[PDB]
Parts: sequence; structure tokens; C-alpha cells
Amino acid sequence: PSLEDLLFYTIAEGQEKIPVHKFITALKSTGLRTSDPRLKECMDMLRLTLQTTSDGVMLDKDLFKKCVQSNIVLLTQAFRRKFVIPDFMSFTSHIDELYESAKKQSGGKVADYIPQLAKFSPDLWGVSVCTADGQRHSTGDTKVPFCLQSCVKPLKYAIAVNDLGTEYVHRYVGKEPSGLRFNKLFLNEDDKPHNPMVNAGAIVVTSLIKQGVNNAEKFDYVMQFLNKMAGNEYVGFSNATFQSERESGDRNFAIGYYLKEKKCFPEGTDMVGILDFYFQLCSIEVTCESASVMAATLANGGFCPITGERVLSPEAVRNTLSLMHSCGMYDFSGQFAFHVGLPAKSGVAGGILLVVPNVMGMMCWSPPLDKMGNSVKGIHFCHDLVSLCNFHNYDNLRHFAKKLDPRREG
Amino acid sequence: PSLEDLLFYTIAEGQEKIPVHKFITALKSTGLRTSDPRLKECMDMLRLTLQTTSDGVMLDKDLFKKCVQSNIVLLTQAFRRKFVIPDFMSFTSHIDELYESAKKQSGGKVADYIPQLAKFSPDLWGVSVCTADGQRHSTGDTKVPFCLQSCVKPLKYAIAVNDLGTEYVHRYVGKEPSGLRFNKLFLNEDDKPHNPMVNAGAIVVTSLIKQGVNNAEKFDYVMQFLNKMAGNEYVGFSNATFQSERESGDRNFAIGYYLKEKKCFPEGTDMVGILDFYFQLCSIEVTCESASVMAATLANGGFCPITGERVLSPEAVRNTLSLMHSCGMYDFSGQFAFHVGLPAKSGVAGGILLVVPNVMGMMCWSPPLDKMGNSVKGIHFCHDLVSLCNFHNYDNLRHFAKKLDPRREG
Amino acid sequence: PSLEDLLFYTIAEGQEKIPVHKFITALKSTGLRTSDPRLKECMDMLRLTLQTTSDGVMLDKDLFKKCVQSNIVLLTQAFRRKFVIPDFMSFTSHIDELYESAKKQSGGKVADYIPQLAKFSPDLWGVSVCTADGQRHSTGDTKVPFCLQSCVKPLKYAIAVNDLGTEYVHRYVGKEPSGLRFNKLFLNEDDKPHNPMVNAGAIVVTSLIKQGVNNAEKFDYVMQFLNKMAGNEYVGFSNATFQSERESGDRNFAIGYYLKEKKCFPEGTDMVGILDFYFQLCSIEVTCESASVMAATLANGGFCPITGERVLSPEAVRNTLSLMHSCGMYDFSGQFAFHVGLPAKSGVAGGILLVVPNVMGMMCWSPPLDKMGNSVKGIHFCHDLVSLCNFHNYDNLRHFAKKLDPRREG
Amino acid sequence: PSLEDLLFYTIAEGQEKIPVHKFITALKSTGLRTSDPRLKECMDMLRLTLQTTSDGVMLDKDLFKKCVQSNIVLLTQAFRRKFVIPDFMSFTSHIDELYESAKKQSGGKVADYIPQLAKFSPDLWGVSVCTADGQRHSTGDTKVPFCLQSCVKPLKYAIAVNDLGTEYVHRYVGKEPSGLRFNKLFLNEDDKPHNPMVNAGAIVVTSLIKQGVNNAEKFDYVMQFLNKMAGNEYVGFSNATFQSERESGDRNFAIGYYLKEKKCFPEGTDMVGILDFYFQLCSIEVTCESASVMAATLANGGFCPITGERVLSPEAVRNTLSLMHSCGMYDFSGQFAFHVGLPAKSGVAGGILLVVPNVMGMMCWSPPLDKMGNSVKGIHFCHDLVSLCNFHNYDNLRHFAKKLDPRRE
Ligand SMILES: O=C(Cc1ccccc1)Nc1nnc(O[C@@H]2CCN(c3nnc(NC(=O)Cc4ccccc4)s3)C2)s1
Ligand SMILES: O=C(Cc1ccccc1)Nc1nnc(O[C@@H]2CCN(c3nnc(NC(=O)Cc4ccccc4)s3)C2)s1
Repeated sequence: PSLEDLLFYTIAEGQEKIPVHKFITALKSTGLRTSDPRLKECMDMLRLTLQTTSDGVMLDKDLFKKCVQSNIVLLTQAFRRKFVIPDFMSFTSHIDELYESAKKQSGGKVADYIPQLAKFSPDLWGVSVCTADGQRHSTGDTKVPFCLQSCVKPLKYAIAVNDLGTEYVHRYVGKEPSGLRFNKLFLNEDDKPHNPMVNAGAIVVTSLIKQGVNNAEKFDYVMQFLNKMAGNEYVGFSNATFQSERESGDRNFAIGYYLKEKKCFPEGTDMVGILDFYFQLCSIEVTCESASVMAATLANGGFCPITGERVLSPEAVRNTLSLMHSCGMYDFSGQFAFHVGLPAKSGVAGGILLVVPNVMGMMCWSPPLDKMGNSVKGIHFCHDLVSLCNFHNYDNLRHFAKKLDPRREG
Repeated sequence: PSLEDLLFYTIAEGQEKIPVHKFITALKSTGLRTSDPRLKECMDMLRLTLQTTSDGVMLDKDLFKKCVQSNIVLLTQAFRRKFVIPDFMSFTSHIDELYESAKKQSGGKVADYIPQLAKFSPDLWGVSVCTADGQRHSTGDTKVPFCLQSCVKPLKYAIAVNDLGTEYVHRYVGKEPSGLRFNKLFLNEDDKPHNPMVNAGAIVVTSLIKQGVNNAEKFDYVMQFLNKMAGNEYVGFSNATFQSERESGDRNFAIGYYLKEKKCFPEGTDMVGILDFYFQLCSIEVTCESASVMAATLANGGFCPITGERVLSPEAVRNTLSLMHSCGMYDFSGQFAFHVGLPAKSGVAGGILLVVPNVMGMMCWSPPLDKMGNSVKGIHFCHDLVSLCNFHNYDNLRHFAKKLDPRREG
Repeated sequence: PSLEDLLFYTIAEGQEKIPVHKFITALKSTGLRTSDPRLKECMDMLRLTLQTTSDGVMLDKDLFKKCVQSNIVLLTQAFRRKFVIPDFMSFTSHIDELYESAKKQSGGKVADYIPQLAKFSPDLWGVSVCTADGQRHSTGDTKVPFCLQSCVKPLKYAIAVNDLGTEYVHRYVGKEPSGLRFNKLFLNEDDKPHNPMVNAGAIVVTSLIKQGVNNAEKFDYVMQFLNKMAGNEYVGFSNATFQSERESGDRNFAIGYYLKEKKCFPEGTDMVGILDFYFQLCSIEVTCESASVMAATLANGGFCPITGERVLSPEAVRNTLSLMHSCGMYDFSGQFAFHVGLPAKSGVAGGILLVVPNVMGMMCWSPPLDKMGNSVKGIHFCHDLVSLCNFHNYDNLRHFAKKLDPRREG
Repeated sequence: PSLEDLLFYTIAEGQEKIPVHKFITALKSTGLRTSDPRLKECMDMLRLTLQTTSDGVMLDKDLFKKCVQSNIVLLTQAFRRKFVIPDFMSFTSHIDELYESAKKQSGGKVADYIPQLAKFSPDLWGVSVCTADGQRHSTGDTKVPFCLQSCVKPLKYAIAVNDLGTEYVHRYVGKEPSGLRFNKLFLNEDDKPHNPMVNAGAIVVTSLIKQGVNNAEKFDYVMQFLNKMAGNEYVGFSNATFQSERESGDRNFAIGYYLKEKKCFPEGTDMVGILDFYFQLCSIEVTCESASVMAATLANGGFCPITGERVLSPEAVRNTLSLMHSCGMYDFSGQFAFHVGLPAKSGVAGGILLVVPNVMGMMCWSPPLDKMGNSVKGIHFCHDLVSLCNFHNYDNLRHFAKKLDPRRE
């Protein structure tokens, strides 16, 4: 008996050897990417044996075992259809029609707040999927960088809860939606911002991360933290929006000064500096692939799906998903929690960092926003997504009408 | 091969025949109860053949086989560990520990609004479980009748959505929590009550059920409905509470008139009569066992777990859980949604109607309310429950730290 | 070779005989209805031979031959997938999603002009399809009667051109849209109403049908036509609406008198009587199944698709479609012609008579009008339909980007 | 089995060889022209073997194969009568009678406003066809160059929507016909010109193409666009016409200043410069064969029929065909939309750029205009054409009286 041989004959045909063009397209059809970090060791050993004999792309029973032996447990669950979406290619084609049915919603206005965001083209539209098992798919402008803006608010909240714990973090920021009331107010009635997803609350959260060290070290700590959430995929920084958001942020300055008398920061806070750190964190750049992985990290209880590493404590992810449910889409949050039922977070660059817990993480991106600040195409996509699969938070995994459950086979 | 045979040797021990108490204790240890409605044919023939011969209580291979023949698909999931809680015996032992730690919380005040709820003892405390598969467990004062009071609000909202649909019903009622600055107002800014879980909204929803018939017919139409949600377990009516809620509903009479003014009911509504219907629906009686099956029907996508009949549409159940999530615990809702993450509804009688979607429904009952109107022991129980199992809506089903997952073996 | 046999083994499986439910579910899935008038002999002889032996139910090669013998030419085009939409099962599955996306549009207000249209519920919403070959599908409230109102204008225009020819009819009525300052004016500068689709023009056209005869026969002559256009499905008359349009038609009276000094009718016209006839023609009743067949006759060059009968001359059908293109949706006509590109007609009752030439006719109905008088749901549906298929008048039948073409296989 | 063999034997006679005149006249009778760009390799391989031995003009099955292998799938649908007009030879003979019945209509007066248009003879008259498959036919004066004038308005509108998209373009110009005495006003009540086919709208459209570059580069971008649209057939520039349109263009200046005041352009517009661009764009030269291919690109969903290239987005072609339907013939537009049912666009030079969607494009040219500005012969031809074939937009492709349908056998 052997796990490697059994997998060999499943791909082999009962034939003697496997061409390695056939092995990787068998692999790519599980949705995995040959660049998966949990597979380097297997593809490190395939570029090795694809120089030893440049003739015969072919692989014995025994040559197969020494390329895959290292990663075999992850490869067979991929090949025994044991990933969270077993027929991943069927699901991606649904992602495709979902992408392109959203593609003809030309409504919306791109943020003119800054010359750096009006800059971005209204025809950009990208959707990226990463499952809790690492299966990936993209369509549209999926590797164009854009800034997270307020899509970083759950990520910095998670970091704060991860390092400091729920109870401390919420001495300083609430945990409830304000109400379609106070788009306008900074503080709840305990003189705390309502929740980490609104600018007043985000700024307070930003004040908590890595106290006692300067703002350059603090920023690097969030960036290496954000690196782990993304499996070390792309996360950058556009100094252009950063310097443009510091010239044009009188209300963050309004909020900041509002927080000082009201003694909403912890002792020793340099508010004007924290405003700079906040402006930096909102100009962090990602793609939808990058961001989809961080989404999937939250989809996966704090484990990065493409590295297997523990990034965020489960307590941090639960809280972060809790509040993205209720507060994550500006004024549209309650409507969104009702009709979509997914923890999501939107940003002025056109991003929606969407999380389907226990299934997949996603990132949508189209710069045209509606009049509540949400990517028009993005909102459309998530409505269609829940309208077609039982990813809604309170769909039943047993009785779900004419919806699909991509989590199951036949 | 034939299931009744396969199941026969599973209990048989490899022995000759199965005594019927050995079969009955094996079944009850799966958590099913011999009175299960989906088991009635099987238990009708065990009582019959234990009259056909008053000696030897043992069961041949066909004597067993033609007693379970009608019900075999359910008995096998029961005996093959295929229910959603496979190790139900330890899970109830946890419910017991959970029950008894809430039992030493002597705080709270019993609602003295009317002599009928001040009548109730502060030492009454009951918790009842019913799973999406029909498994039951109770502890404490579990068959004492009490009125749902506002535990009926999700149930009548579901009924309304089932017959009229989301889009119609929500012409008349909102779908968001007010904000804990608006426990006080009746209407949001589209002049709709904020959501079905608050008195103004329940009252509007009640105005929608079964228009065109008188209040006696409406009441029975809702009552037959609650019978189906409860698998025909106890659903009653306390006329004592109803007549006393007719004296002391100046706020409801306030709300009713405020709503008729603002053109909030559908045309042709007799508001004062709807108020009478509303007081009726709030004085409908249950026990925790009755009501736990009621909750399990929403846990189960609208199928009553102990009868298999479809009671509520999936759209009705999803919306009802969506709004119990955010609006279900009066002012404690946002705190509840954060710390417990379970769709729940409380009532001034001491009830909390709790739903763990895809797993189980429950009803806890202790009349002493805290200063926000929620059962003290109930609130204590629900916090302990999710701190011990990954039932929180945004717990991860794969990575959940030191919590238990009763959905899996060990 | 023989045509009945060839169709026999195509369904037969090569097997036995054909169960007659298997023949009829095969027939219905082409979209035909067993009630089709061109199939009456086949279903008469199938109901007959399912009495000749009450106990079959199967079909010999010679028994199949004598049930389909009279109808074989139509059944083969149905079974050789030679109808204008070959995969009708796909297309109706799309129509359903189109219907359900329009169902969530709660905007609009029902015409309260007369108590007869305010009666109608805002949640009535029906869509019905009939192809140039007779294939049908409906969804929603498709056999609820409503009056054509101004959906009759294209039809009476067609009747007029069919009997009198283009050149005579347009002595009295123009053939161009007014332009959106002239919603308000009755006559162009040749002292003719602008076109047959606006009230002044219809009223003049009403004056041309069946001159020299009294109003009872005139109405009856139009009713014979509309029965023929609908294959004798439901077309009725609402005396309720007619008398209320008799009370509240000061404008048609205003218009009627304005048309009389300017000598706009033919000699010998009794203007007030013509106004009465026009009021009758507007309160004629249909359902969307009924009316969808009327649209399909215009889609089909004047032949009723479900009877094969020639109803309108090609000249009448072309002109009526020419003018529904530009003038058919009130103030929205030019926008509708741009974004939808289909000959359509709207009515105050909530109807939209839509024609996809050479393909199919449809009738959408939801009584809520927008602020220009067009069914909100109808307008929404018509956008999504063309946004989904290459039916736009000026889509290309070869290069049409990511749109669907139901005229094509795969 | 092999297609070059099959096509060889369908042409061959069943004899062993084909004279290559028999192959060329058989090819021209499908209506394709040996100059078709999609046949270039094929004619490269017979320009070559028509030197290997200069007499003995005949072709084996393997020699035939090595010239047509490169172009084989386009050549058989040509020879298996699978083009959208299978019997092109009768259709062109119908186009001929339509040409000659229209040629006897001398009504009209040549545009006399500028000397360069007075220059043109009243008896010049050309009609050229190009089908969605590349079949070509002409009659009369079909590569005498003349300016598009206002026949360019759909093309610059197509370019605009192709690069910028429908929603942007129609921020600045409407999408409906004005009303028959609103020929005189420049703006509707949203302060946009009514549509891209009227001068105010065209002038605004001209303001949208290729912003941020100077007017020499702008003009070159449009001509690269028109080159692709015509499959690189004739497109020129009459500097004579351009100088008469600038000396004598007071309404455009009126329009330009009226639009600038009402802020009808996008920010950063140089109005007097855009008027200059608009005047040159209107002096672009074509022939009827040239333009008929441009028409055929619009008949064909934005793909040029003689090169296979994707030129215009499908969204762009639909909108342009939409608006040529309702707004394309000046005051005669509504009448034309009723009786002809074809998207057409007329110009002061005497052109009518006509499109039969999914079938063919054509360009008519006779300089005598009627009293609404449309070529008399062009208008006559467009009436007779639909009077003969079910090309009317709302003709039925199934029940169509005695009109003939060249699309079927
Ligand atoms: O003008 C409108 C419009 C309007 C609409 C309908 C009716 C009337 C007016 N809206 C404004 N929004 N913000 C404004 O000014 C500043 C920025 C936000 N600031 C606040 N944060 N938190 C607050 N409240 C408490 O903290 C309660 C509290 C609870 C317990 C103790 C102390 C205070 S105010 C102050 S003005
Ligand atoms: O007890 C206090 C204490 C208090 C605390 C701090 C300062 C002093 C006093 N305050 C009261 N709260 N409620 C009261 O009773 C009234 C009956 C119901 N009323 C309303 N319901 N819903 C509404 N909706 C809109 O108003 C939206 C809307 C609609 C159109 C435009 C704008 C907004 S009004 C209010 S008294």
C-alpha cells in the first residue's frame, strides 16, 4: 500500500508513465496553482527532473513518487475531490457569468476625492476567488493594483484583536452598527466610536496597533502582518494617494481632534501622527488576487489557505467577521446583511473584500461607486452570488430551494 | 444485502435475537424519543407484537425486520451515527452542565407588568433542545406553559413572508436594527417601523397576516401554522394574559394610532382590531419542548424536524433568521450578535427562542429579566453555550481553538 | 422511408413502443402546448385510442402513425429542433430569471385615473411568451384579465392598414414621433395627428375602421380580428372600465372636438360616436397569454403562430411595427428605441405588448406605472431581455459579443 | 477526405485540370474580388506559379491545393453558395436595374453653397455594394472621389462610442430625433444636442474623440480608423472643400459659440479648434466602393468584411445603426424610417451611406440634392431597393408577399 502509488495510478491511466503536461493540467483543474507555496517542494523537484532528461516529459511510478512524496497529502485531497468546492471548474464558470453579468452595469461614479482615484478607469472590473483550500480563479482586471482604502479596516481590526485581545480593543471602539441615523456622529453614548468599520472607529483602532514604537516600524508591522494574510502575494503602497489623502482629510483631522478632549485614545497617543499612520494604511495597495487570499484567510479561521500558517487568532477572525456583517458596507450594511448575508467590506477605490466563511474569500474591484460609496458592479456581483448559491449566512445547507451548493458533488 | 438485516446485526451483538428494551435503549441513546411522529409505524408494531406473545420479549431477524420496515431510512441514520450531532449522549451532558451554571444566577426581576407574569416563580428555569434531525433533550422546568410574548414576533414574520413574500412584507416594515439610540422611535425615515422584531413592526406585520377574514379565523390560521412548526406539540392560549394585555397596552394603542396616521397599515385595516389580534398572538402559550421544536424548524430551513413536513419557505426562514440575528434581543441585540452570534428572540415571559442554523433549535425559559428585558439565566446560558462550542455564526468549522464541535466524533 | 416512422424511431429509443407520457413530455418540452390548434387531430386521436384500449399505454409503429398522420409536418419541425428557438428549455429558464429580477422592483404607482385600475394589486406581474412557431411559456400572473388601453392602438392601426392600405390611412395620420415638446400638441403641420400611437392619432384611426356601419358591428368587426390575432384565446371587454373612461375622458373629448374643426376625420364622421367606439376599444380585455399571441402574430408577418391563419397583410404588420418602434412607449419611446430596440407598446393598465420580429411576441404586465406611464417591471424586463440576448433591432446576428442567441444551438 | 481536393473536384469538371481563368471567373461569380485582402496569399501563390511555366495555364490537384490551402475555408463557402447572398449574379443584375431606373431621375439641384460642390456634375451617379461576406458590386461612377460631408457623422460617432463607451458619449449628446420643426434648435432640455446625426451633436461628438492630443494627431487617428473600416480602400482629403467649409461656415461658429457658452463640451475643450477638426472631418474623401465597405463594416457588427478585422465594438455599431435609423436623413428621417426601414446617412455631396444589417452595406452617390438635402437618385434607389427585397427593418423573413429575399435560394 502507498498513498503516492495510488495517486499515480489515478492519473496514470493504468498506462506506464504520466507526461508531466498531463500532471499539471490535472493539477490546475483542481483549482490549485502550480505556484502554490505548499507545493514548492514538489515543483522544486519537477524543475529538477525536467533537466535530468530533457527527452521524455514522462514520469515513472517511482519518479512520480519522488516529486510528489513531499506534498502528497495535499495533492490527493486535491485529486480525490476533497476540497471545499469539489468540482471547482464548474464553480469558476459560474463565477464567470456572475462576473460578466455584473460587467454591463455602467452606473456609478469613481471617487473624485483625490486625483489618484479619479485617475482610475471606470471600465476596470476584477473578481478573484480563493477558497479555504487554496483553489484560485480570476476574471477581469485581477492583477491591477489599487488601494484598499477602508477594506483595510477589518484587517487592522483583526491585527489589533490578535495582539491585544477583544476585551482591550473594545475599551476604545464599540461593536455595534450605529444606525442609518448617524452617518454623521463619531461616538456612541459611552463616548466610543460605534464600531471599527467607521472612520472614527478605524482611527481609534489604528491608535492601538504596536504602541511604544515609531510610525515607520508600526507600518512595517502591519505590512508584514498583511503579507502573512496574503500568502506573500502582492501588497504595496501608493505614496501618491497617501500624500493626497493627507492634504484632503479635514474630517479625519476633525475626527482626530474630536477624539482627543473626549479622551478616546490611550495614554501617550500622538493623534496627528496616528492620522498619518491611518492615511498610510488606507493607501496600501493590493490586487484582487492578493486581497482574495486575505479574504480567504478570514474565511479560514485565521489560517492562510495557500501557506497553512496561523496568521490571526480565531478570536480575532470571529470578531472581524462579526462586524463586517453588520457595519461593513456604509449605509448599505443592513440592506447588505439582509439580502447578501456575507461579511463584506467596501472601499472607495472600488474594492469589496468579501468572505464566505468556511468556503472561500474574495475581492471585487470596480471603481464606479454608487451614492452610498459601494462599487456598483461589486454590489451587483454579491447579490447575484447569493442569489445563486446558499452562501447566505442563513441559507440552510440541507433545504435551499433552486440554489446550488458548490460544496457538494451530485 | 438489505438494510434491515445490516442494522439487525449491528444491534444484535452477533447474538441470536434482540430484546426490545435493548432496541429501545439503543434508539433512545441516539436521542430520538419513542414518541417521534416519523417513528409511529415502527412503534405501533412493536406494541402489537408485544401482544402477539406475552412470553420472550426478543425479536427475530424478520420480527425486527418488519417492525422497522416502514421507517428504516431514519433508523439507520440514527444507528449509523448519521445525525448532525452523532454523540448526542455527551452533548446533552454538556447541556446539563450549561443548564446548571445558569441555574445559580439568582439575579433578575420577574415581569410584574400584569399579575399573570408576576405569578411565575423566579426559580423556574428550563432548556430544551431539538436538532435538525429530531434529537431531543430537556432539563429543568421544561413542560411548564408560558406565553411566547415577543418570542412570537419572528414566527408571525415568517408566516407573513411565506404567504406574501419578502418584497411585499417589507413595503410595510424595515429590515435593520434601529440603533441603540432608537429603542424609542416607532418609524425609520421611510416611515416604516425599523424591523419585525420591535413592537411597532410586529404590529404592522400582524396587520398583514390573512387579510380579509375576521380575528377568529386569522388566529386559527396562525395557530395551525404554529402547530406545524412544533410537530403538533403543545401550542396553547392564555386568555388570562390576553385580557390583561388589553388593559395595559397604552404604548401599543399609542403605537397603533401613530401607525394608522402615518398610513403604515394596508388599506382597509381595522387598527384597533389588529391590536386585539396582536395581544392574542402575544398570549399564545408553549413549553420549552414545544418551542424548541419551533426553533428547530427555523434551524432546519422550514422543515419540522419531528414530522418532515415543510412548514415555512426557505426565504421566510432565512429572512426571519437574518432579523433575529440583528434585532432579536431588544437593546442587547448588537452585543448578542457579537458575543453569541446566534439568531435568537427573547420574550418578557422569560423565553429566549434560540436557533443554531443547520444544527438545532432551542428554547430557554427563566422569568426573571435583567434590566433590558432578557432572561438572565437565558442570557447566561447562551454565552456559556458558544464559549463551549463553535456554534457562533462566525466561528470556523475547521479551526476553532479549544472549543468543541458536537457535529463530529472524536 | 416515411416521415411518421422517421419521427417514430427518433423518439422510440429504438425500443418497443412509446409510452404516451414519454411522447407528450417530449412534445411539451419543445414548448408546444397539447392545446395547440394545429395539434388538435393528434390529441383527439390520442385521447381516443386511450379509450380503444384503456390499458396500454404504449404506441406501436402503426399506432403512432395514425395519431400524428394529420399533424406530422409540424411535429417534425418540433422534434427535429427546427423551430426558431430550438432549446426552449434553456430560454424559459432565462425568462424565469428575467421575470424574478423584475419582480424585486417595487417602484411605480398604479393608475388611479378610474376605480377600475386602482383595484389592481401592485404585486401582479406576469410575463408570457409566444414564438413565431407557437412555442409558449408563461411565468407569474399570466391569465389575469386586464384591458389593453393604449396597447390597442397598434392593433387598430393594423386593422385599418389591412383594410384600407397605407396611403389612405396616412391621409389622416402622420408617421413620425412628435419630439418631447409635443406630448402636448395634437397635430403636426399638415394638420394630421402625429402618428397612430398617440391618443389623437388613435382616435382618428378609430374613425377609419368600418365606416358606414353602426358602433355595435364596428366593435364586433374589431373583435373578430383580435380573436383571429390571438388564435381565439381570451379577449374580452370590461364594461366597468368603458363606463369610467366615458366619465373621465375630457381630454379625448377635448381632442375629439379639436379634431373636428380642423377637418381631421373623413366626411360623414359622428365624432362623439367615434369617441365612444374609441372608449370601447380601450377597455377590451386580455391576459398576457392571450395578448402574447397577438404580439406573435406581428412578430410573424401577420400569421397567427398557433393557427397558421393569415390575419394581417404584410404591409399592415410592417407599418405597425415601424411605428411601435418609434412611438410606442410615450415619452420613453426614443430612449426605448435606443436601449431596447424592439417594437413595443405600453398601456395605462400596466401592459407592454412586445415584438421581437421573426422570433416571438410577448406581453408583460405589472400595473405600477412610472412617471411616464410605462410598467416599471415591464421596462425593467425589456432592458434585461435585450441586455441578455441579441434581440435588439440592430444587434448583429453573427457578431454579438457576450450576448445569447436563443435562435442557435450551442 | 480533404477540402482542397473537394473544392478542386467541385470546380474541376471531373477533368484532371482547371485552367486558371476558369478558376478566376468562377471565383468572381461568387462576387468576391481577386483583390480581396483575405485572398492575398492565394493570389500570391498563383502570381508565383503563373511564372513557373508561363504557358500551360492549367492546375493539378496538388498544385491547386498549394495556392488555396491558405485561404480554403473562405473559398469554399464562396463556392458552396454559403455567403449571405448565394446567387450574387442575379442580385447584382437587380442592383443594375435599380441603378438604371434611378438614373432617369434628374430632379434635384447640386449643392451650390461652395464652389467645390458646384464643381460636381449632376449626372454623376454611382451605387456600390459590399456584403457582410465581402461580395462586391458596382455600377456607374463608383470610384470617383467625393467628400462624405455629413456622412461622416455616424463614423465619428462610432469611433467615439468605440473608445469611450455609450454612457460617457451620451453625457454630451442626446439619442433621439428632435421633432420636425426642431431642425432649428441646437439643444434639448438637458442642454445636450439632440443626437449625433445633427450638426450640433456632430460638433460635440468631434469634441470627444482623442482628447489630450493636438488636432493633427487627432485627425490621423480618425483616418487610421476610417482606413480600418474600409479595409484600406480609398479614403482621402479634399483640402479645397476644407477651405470652403471654413470660409463659409457661419452656422458652425454660431453652433460652436452657442455650445461653448452652454458648457456642452468637456472641460479643456478649445472650441474654435474643434470646429476646425469638424470641418476637416467633413472634407474626408471616399468613393462609393470605399464607403460601401465602411457601410458593410456596420452591416457586420463592427468587423470589416474584406479583412476580418474587428474595427468597432458591437455596442458602438448598434448605437450608430440605432441613430441612423431615426436621425439619418435630415428632415426626411421619419419618412425614410417608415418607408425604407434602413439605417442610412446622407451627405451634402450626394452620398447616402446605406446599411442593410446582417446582409450588406452600400454607398450611393449623385450630387443633386432635393429640398431636404438628400440625393434624389439615392433616395429613389433606397425606395426601390426595399420595394423589391425584404430588407425593410420590419419585413418578415418568413412571410413577405412577393418581395424577393436574396438571402435564400
Ligand atoms: O447636522 C446634522 C443633521 C440633523 C438631522 C436630524 C436632526 C437634527 C440634525 N448632524 C450633525 N452631525 N455631527 C455634528 O457635529 C459633530 C460631528 C459629530 N459629533 C458627535 N459625535 N457623537 C455625538 N453624540 C453623543 O455623544 C451623545 C452623548 C451621550 C452621553 C453623554 C454625552 C453625549 S455628536 C459632533 S452636527
Ligand atoms: O423620550 C425621549 C427622551 C429624550 C432623550 C434625549 C432628548 C430629549 C428627550 N424622546 C422621545 N422619543 N420618542 C417619542 O415619541 C414619539 C412617538 C413616535 N415618534 C417617532 N417615531 N418615528 C419617527 N421617525 C422619523 O422621525 C423619521 C423622519 C421622517 C421624515 C423626515 C425626517 C425624519 S418619529 C416619537 S418622545
